This record gives sequence, C-alpha cells and structure tokens, in this order.
Amino acid sequence: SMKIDVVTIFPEYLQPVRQSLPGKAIDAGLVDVAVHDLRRWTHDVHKSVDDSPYGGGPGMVMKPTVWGDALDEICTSETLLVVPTPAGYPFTQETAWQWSTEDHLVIACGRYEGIDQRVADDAATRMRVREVSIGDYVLNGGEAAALVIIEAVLRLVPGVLSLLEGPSYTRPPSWRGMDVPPVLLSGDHAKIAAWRAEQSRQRTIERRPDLLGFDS
Amino acid sequence: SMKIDVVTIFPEYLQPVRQSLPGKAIDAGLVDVAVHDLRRWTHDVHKSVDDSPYGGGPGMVMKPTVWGDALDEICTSETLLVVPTPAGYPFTQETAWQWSTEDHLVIACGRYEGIDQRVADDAATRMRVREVSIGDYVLNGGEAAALVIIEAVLRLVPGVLGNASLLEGPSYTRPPSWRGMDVPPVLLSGDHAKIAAWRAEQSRQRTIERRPDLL
Ligand SMILES: O=c1[nH]c(=O)c2ccccc2o1
Ligand SMILES: O=c1[nH]c(=O)c2ccccc2o1
Repeated sequence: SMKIDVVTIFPEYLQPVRQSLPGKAIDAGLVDVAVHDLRRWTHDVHKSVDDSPYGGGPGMVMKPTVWGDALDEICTSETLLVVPTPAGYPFTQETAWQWSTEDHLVIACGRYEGIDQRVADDAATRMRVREVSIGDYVLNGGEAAALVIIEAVLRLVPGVLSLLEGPSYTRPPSWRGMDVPPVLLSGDHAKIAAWRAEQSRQRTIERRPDLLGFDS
Repeated sequence: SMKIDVVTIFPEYLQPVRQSLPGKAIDAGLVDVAVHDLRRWTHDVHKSVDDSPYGGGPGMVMKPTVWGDALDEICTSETLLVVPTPAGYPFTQETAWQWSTEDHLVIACGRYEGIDQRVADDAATRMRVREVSIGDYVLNGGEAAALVIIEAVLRLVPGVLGNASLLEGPSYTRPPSWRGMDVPPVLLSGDHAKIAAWRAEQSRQRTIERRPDLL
C-alpha cells in the first residue's frame, strides 16, 4: 500500500497516470496517487511561483517560500522526496526496485530553470531527498519525468507482481514473405533458449555495448 | 514545421501533451500532433492487438498484421518511425536535436514484451526506423516514453513549446535568507568573472558526485 503525491504547476499534465498500469494499480487500491497544484500555497494575487536568479543567468528560478509551505503540509519524516532534474543522480532499474518498497513518495516537479537549491537542502534536514535524472536529454519540466518514475516503480510493487531482450514474434509464421525464425517453431526448449540468449548478445553488443563493458 | 503521429492502445495518455501546444505554434502551422487508437486497425470483433509469443514464455507480443496496416496508412517514405523499447539504442539530447528538423515523426507505442520484430524490419525497407530507449529502466508500455520524446524534441523546434560536459550547479532566488540558509554571497558580489568561476567549480563538484561517468 503506497501513497504518491505529485506537486506541480500543471496538474492537468499528470492525468495520464489514470491510464494503463498506473490506473489499474489505483483501481485495485494498491496505490493512491494525489496531484497538487503548487499555486495553492501562494499568497499574492498573481500567485507567483518564480523569480529571477541571484548571480544572473537566463530564465527564472522557482521560489523556495512556496515550495517550503507545500512540502511542510505534504511531507512527513518518513517521506521519500523525489526531485526530477537534469542535474540529478541517474534514475535506474535499481532505483525503481528500491522505491517500490516505500510507503510515501512525494514528487516535486520543477519548471523554468529549476527550484531554489535551499528547498531540497531544508527538506533533507527532516526527510530523505533524492534528486534524479531519468536520462541524458532535457525536458521543459519535471512532469513527464514524474510519469516515467511512477510507471517504472508501480509495475514492481508486490501488489502487481544486465542485457537487452532480443526480438519477439507471434502469429502468423509467415508474413509479407518474412518468416519467424524456424527454431522458435521447433518446440525445442534448449535450442530456443540458446538462440534467444545469442540474439540478446548480438543486440546488446550492437545497441548497448556499455552494458557489456565496451566503449559506446 | 513538424507533424507527429502517435499510435497507441491508450490514446487518452497523449491528450494532455496536445493541450500543451501553444495556439500560436499551431496557427502558424509549425506543429501538429495527432494520436491514433491502434484498435482502429484490428481485424476481429474482439479487437485483438496481441498474441502469444512464438517459442514460448510469458507476456504477449503485439500482432504484425495490425501494426502493419496502421503503419501502412500513417507512414510515408519521408517518415521517421520511432519505436520506444527498453531494448532500443539510447535516446539522447543529440538524438532530440537530430529529430527536431524532421518533417514527419510517427511514434509506435507498444507493450514492453514488444511488437513482432517483422513490423520494424518490414518498415525499414521503405522508411527510416529508430528503436530507442529513454533510459535504463523498464516501463510497461511505450506511452510515457513517447511523452518524453515528444517534449525533448519539440522544445528544440523554434517557438513550439513556448520556451526560450558538466551538470548545472545550484540556483537561488529571493529571499537572500530562508530558513537559516543564506544565498552564497559571491552571487551578490557584482564580480561577474568570479561568479562564473564559482559556478564552474560548483558544476565540477556536482558532476563528480552525481555523474562521474561524464568525466
Ligand atoms: O529527470 C528530469 N529530466 C529533465 O530533463 C528535467 C527538466 C526539468 C525539470 C525536471 C526534469 O527531470
Ligand atoms: O524507452 C522505453 N523504455 C521502456 O521501458 C519501454 C517499455 C515498453 C515499451 C516502450 C519502452 O520504451
């Protein structure tokens, strides 16, 4: 039984969480996902969440005051606070497995050029905080990364249930003049196992040589 | 000017990214994102999209006849066919830049067990196909990865999303003191060469700590 809170200035973007696996997990009561509009914790009439950076630079930085009030209300000392950021530690399969046993995840979605560093620093005095990157590309905000993290974690939760997988096939055995590899039709478990292992090897060498300790 | 077609059995997953697009960019014809339900190309009253894997094992594999029909209708010779898969080549910022100049992306969202490999192999005989992974973790399906790819690519197309080595260091804004923590004084110094050097050192330390692979 897991609780996930997501905090964002675009709560509408997190609605895909209601589809597929995450939606099913919600419907089965294995997780509760709540999405919160950060602007709820603002007090000015313009509901400002960002300001220009100290020391200069392009863009805006999200204000610590608003985030601090939001996290005060949402988090407890048991919370794992997840902050997606291109400058984060890598989020990997190992991370997904680790977080799959947490009682409470809170995901802070940043926009503009990021969140004032003191938000994470202050939070870390009261709870565990993890700044993570889902990959080596830049997004406009943390919302898509939140969806990725939720999907990668939820499919591992006990309630629901290296090298690259090789090609897979299904019916019909011949299509547009392309045949399923005969060994897959042969019913020989030993030979199928070996062919699949080999396929996995070739694909990994080709597409992800780093997984086998080779130069990219 | 870019067209993106997404094919998925969960078309609702993609609707917020469509409502993410600035009216100005659509009216200027710079971008169009369309989402298609894969089941429109199913053959049977049960609208079947997957089937048991040849050679045995768990899960299901998506049907080649269904995907073949869908791509036949949607793709052209100019299309870049993107297939998200945990078994893919890595999708990187370099990839995003490359794809940002394309006229037509089609993103085929499958379950993680996969789409029958003959679909990609057939498509590759008449268009460019890219099987890609957005990171070292497994998702249940390609839809979340589609969202990531669309966002990473379109923010590099001039004026579309509304937005204008080493890791970025910490950032700060007002107030100068908050919950006992002061903004580093150097940032308020008006010595802009020194600020640049300080930021460089912050970047170096953070990269060493979090991403030593980058060095
Ligand atoms: O994991 C990530 N990568 C990003 O690219 C990213 C960008 C802005 C805000 C949050 C983010 O999270
Ligand atoms: O990049 C990815 N990673 C996945 O893990 C993934 C899983 C299923 C389908 C598509 C996918 O794309």
